Amino acid sequence: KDKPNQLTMWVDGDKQMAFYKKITDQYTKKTGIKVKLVNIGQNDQLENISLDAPAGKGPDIFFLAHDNTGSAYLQGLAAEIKLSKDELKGFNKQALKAMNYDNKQLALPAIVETTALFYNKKLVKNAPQTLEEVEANAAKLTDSKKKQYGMLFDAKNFYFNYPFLFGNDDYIFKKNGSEYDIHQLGLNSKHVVKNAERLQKWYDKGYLPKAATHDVMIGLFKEGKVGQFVTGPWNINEYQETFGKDLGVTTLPTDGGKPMKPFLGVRGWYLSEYSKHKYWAKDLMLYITSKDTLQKYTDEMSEITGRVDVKSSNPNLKVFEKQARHAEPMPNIPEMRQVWEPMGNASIFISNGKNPKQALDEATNDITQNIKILHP
Repeated sequence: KDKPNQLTMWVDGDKQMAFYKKITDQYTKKTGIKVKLVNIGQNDQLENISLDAPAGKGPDIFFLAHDNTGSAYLQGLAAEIKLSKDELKGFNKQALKAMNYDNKQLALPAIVETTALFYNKKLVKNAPQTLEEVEANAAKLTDSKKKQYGMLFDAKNFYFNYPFLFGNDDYIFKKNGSEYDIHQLGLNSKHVVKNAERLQKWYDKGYLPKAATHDVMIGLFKEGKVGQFVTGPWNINEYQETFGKDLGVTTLPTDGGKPMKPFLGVRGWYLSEYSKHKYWAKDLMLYITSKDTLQKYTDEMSEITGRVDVKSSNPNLKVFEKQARHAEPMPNIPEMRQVWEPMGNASIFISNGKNPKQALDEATNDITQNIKILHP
């Protein structure tokens, strides 16, 4: 626990690098440890650290999307972070799980992301509480003529249709706590099929258009033609600009049970196994993931963070803060990469009238087969 002269961190982008410079300048004034910052996109940090780490010219702490947690660990790049309860206090419990593999905490969440339900108050006056209300608004507002839709979401994309397909008991890979069994898939369970048949019914009834893509849906919502729209927080400022006080945002509704859980995507800091100063590297991660820091972060970037004690002053983003506390992390294991395309294909097929059970069965067999190939 004897201080180094410098700690190096890899930051994702010029915007964030400017933000963390300010933050780390203060870290230096407090500890007297200089901090070198290096701008390296998160889509390139694993591959780079894979090379630079062994050469001794790697970072102490680096930044990745949580989907990579398993790979970073299996490769011997990401080191376990031992934390106290007081250190964990304040963090989103689920974001932490998203960064927990092989029963080890491997990162601290900085940014979180989920969808939520936007609504145009000129068409839907009250925030829908149940999926039945959402459907009911669909039945009322959807009209061939006006090119108006009661509800929308990119149902061909598994990322967006997940909460509509999977409730509490359902799963992608069977969970044994915070770990996943890769040989036990739940994509074609009685209940997912049943929900998939419901999805098919919405297409049949004209609620979801087969021709539109997520980008088209964004455009239609902005034209004031869409009552309700499940999507991410990415275009929030342009919806505010367009709708002002007529922009409603609420968490996803209940679906016959607990509130629906969308996927949770987390990005945060990992500790290099090749750090020669793990103790202080951690001291730095903790400083940069503090209430004080991430609060300044949310204010200045308009993104939801990995802390439940950080609060956006934007009431629309406050809804996403809540949503982020009731969400399911995208499985953080290498094998998950094999699920996206087949389920996507399944979804496309359902949209086109294919028997949903067959579609989910096909996807399941294909995922099983593909995992056996790329993950012997």
